[PDB]
Amino acid sequence: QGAQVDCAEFKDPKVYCTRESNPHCGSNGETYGNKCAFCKAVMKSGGKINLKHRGKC
Repeated sequence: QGAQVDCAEFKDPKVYCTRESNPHCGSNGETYGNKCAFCKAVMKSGGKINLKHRGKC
């Protein structure tokens, strides 16, 4: 595979949260707005809640 899009990995930070970071379908049933917001949610959930589609699902 050679790695995937991991969340915590860009928490240096130097990446602005909650405005501009591209839309994406998260594996549950929702088109998440920013990557930070998706990441913040990923932390809670359960276990492995990766993205798949860009934009709408």
